[PDB]
Amino acid sequence: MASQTITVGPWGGPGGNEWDDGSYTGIRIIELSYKEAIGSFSVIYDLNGEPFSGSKHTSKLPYTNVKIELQFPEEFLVSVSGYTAPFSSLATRTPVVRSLKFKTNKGRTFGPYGEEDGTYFNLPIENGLVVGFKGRTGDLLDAIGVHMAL
Amino acid sequence: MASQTITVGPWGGPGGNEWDDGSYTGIRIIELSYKEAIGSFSVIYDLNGEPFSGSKHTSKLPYTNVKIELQFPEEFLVSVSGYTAPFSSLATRTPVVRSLKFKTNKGRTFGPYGEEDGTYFNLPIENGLVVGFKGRTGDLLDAIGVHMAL
Amino acid sequence: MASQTITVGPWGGPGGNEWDDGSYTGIRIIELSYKEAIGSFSVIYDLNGEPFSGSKHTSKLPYTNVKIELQFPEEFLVSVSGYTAPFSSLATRTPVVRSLKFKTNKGRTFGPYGEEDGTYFNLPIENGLVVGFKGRTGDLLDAIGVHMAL
Amino acid sequence: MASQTITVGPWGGPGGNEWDDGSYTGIRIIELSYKEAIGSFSVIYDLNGEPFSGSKHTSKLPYTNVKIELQFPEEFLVSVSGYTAPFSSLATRTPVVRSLKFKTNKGRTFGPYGEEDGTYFNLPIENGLVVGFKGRTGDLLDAIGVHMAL
Ligand SMILES: OC[C@H]1O[C@H](O)[C@@H](O)[C@@H](O)[C@@H]1O
Ligand SMILES: OC[C@H]1O[C@H](O)[C@@H](O)[C@@H](O)[C@@H]1O
Ligand SMILES: OC[C@H]1O[C@H](O)[C@@H](O)[C@@H](O)[C@@H]1O
Ligand SMILES: OC[C@H]1O[C@H](O)[C@@H](O)[C@@H](O)[C@@H]1O
Repeated sequence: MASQTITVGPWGGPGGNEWDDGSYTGIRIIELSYKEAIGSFSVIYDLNGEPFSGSKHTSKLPYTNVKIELQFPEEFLVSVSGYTAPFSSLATRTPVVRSLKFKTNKGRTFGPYGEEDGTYFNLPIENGLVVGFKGRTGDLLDAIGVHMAL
Repeated sequence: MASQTITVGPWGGPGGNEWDDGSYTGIRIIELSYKEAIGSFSVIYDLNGEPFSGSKHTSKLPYTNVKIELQFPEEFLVSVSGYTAPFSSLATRTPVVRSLKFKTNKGRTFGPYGEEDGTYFNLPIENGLVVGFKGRTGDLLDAIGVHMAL
Repeated sequence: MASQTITVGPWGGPGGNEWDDGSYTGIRIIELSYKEAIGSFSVIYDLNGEPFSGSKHTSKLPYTNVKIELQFPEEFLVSVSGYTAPFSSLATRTPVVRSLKFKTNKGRTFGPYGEEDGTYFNLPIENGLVVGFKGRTGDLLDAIGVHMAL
Repeated sequence: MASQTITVGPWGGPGGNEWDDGSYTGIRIIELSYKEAIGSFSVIYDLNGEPFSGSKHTSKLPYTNVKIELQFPEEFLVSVSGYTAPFSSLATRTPVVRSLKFKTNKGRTFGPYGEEDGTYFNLPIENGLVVGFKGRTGDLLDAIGVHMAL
């Protein structure tokens, strides 16, 4: 196939429908919505020094919207963490992403957003960069994973 | 300025002495000891098709020794997981690696070894290989981290 | 700072103005113009399975246009080669790219385009993929280099 | 399969017997022998901060031996270049490695060794590191290629 990157995760459940943004050169902006779990999730990547908009992974729920704006390129993620559990408001009870938190190399923290409820996942990055996301979304964020590169 | 890989981790605490095995072409044998926590941890890497013995990180503790023999190259790790916590019996209450578990692409599970107490960590690898480990060792395994390559 | 790739070259001289398309998932189309030397050079990359248009590095000179359409992703480049040297009136001081030739994994050759004069350059790729180009262009393609991944 | 690197080449002919040292962390020492072509060729690699000897690819011919010692890790190769052509004093008139030259980031040039006859090859490295060699040896060095990593 084409060029490719190291992929970790997914954390979360087998619900909703798969999506993969693919890889890019870094991250500029993450946009998510949240209440008791994570709803929407959408990313403005850097591609070779300019913004590139990933597909929107919108949840239909009326959740609070946040926009995490990184000082790209000198600021970048060193950690992604959160929790996974079901959220009872569904017909199926499969685990979903209840919370996300992000930390950066400058010591900014974004989140937690959502409810720190369930099982903990934590991706600390000692060397390397986050360069794309993938997940599964239905009414909300069922699962999340990350692509990495040097 | 020597060649680098993606490194994730570490998971555990600031105790003991740093070690870094660096990177190789894959994993052949993992060797560890356990009881209440992980003591010893050593690895036989693959280096360009032949075994390469990593440095030993051995604990003096009279622990149970286990040898994890992967059917290299067809079988490789797809998950590293475990638990970190203080171990009350150290002259310090700093967190160490209480448990480890390993899963492979053939569906085998090795562990849990040690005791599942404290904060869970989990690295599921969807695409990528483990090519090295780094860590910290005092009397026990204080921290572990993993290098990944395509 | 941002994601990086293996970069080889440049081949050619220090004239014209520098450009770098950066890196992508692979190559779909190369468009160039030629006569005595290479003029125009532009690329349609694959970005995560969709085409992405590289910046245009156009020559005004009335040269022959060629479009090289690979059957991506099954078909890819396995060799970039060419010749560099000064050219007559337009590039008297410094070498420019006089010719380019490309080989693919399916045994297609595209070119030589231009004239085979001066100093030979040859990049046979045994493993890895071309994921981007860089260069310098004035009236002509003064230089070219390649980013590679995998 | 297991971990891989980008590999460019080969330069030279199809004669002799193939060898492939694989990949490591970097380069400490190149040893070669030369007269009107390249004879012997062997490398002491860096592996995670200690030397690792590659297999000797020695020529029995009465040539001049040369040890290229880099100031590892701060000094590394940025260029491998040379010439290939058949060599009169041989039975098969396939091309062999006639000359090699090596440049470093420190500004040091080692070579040219042998004789600059036949077809030029030239790998300038703008980003990335040489982390192994592969080749072919009979009574002389028939071909050479390079593995590269970030
Ligand atoms: O997004 C959570 C939930 O949303 C909908 O109910 C469906 O798409 C489920 O599969 C999914 O698990
Ligand atoms: O390894 C567990 C423990 O061993 C010793 O007590 C010391 O090296 C500590 O720093 C360390 O935490
Ligand atoms: O591109 C060929 C030639 O075109 C112009 O003359 C300038 O932009 C030069 O610097 C360059 O070398
Ligand atoms: O290496 C030079 C030359 O030496 C030997 O004669 C053989 O292995 C040839 O195939 C090879 O071309």
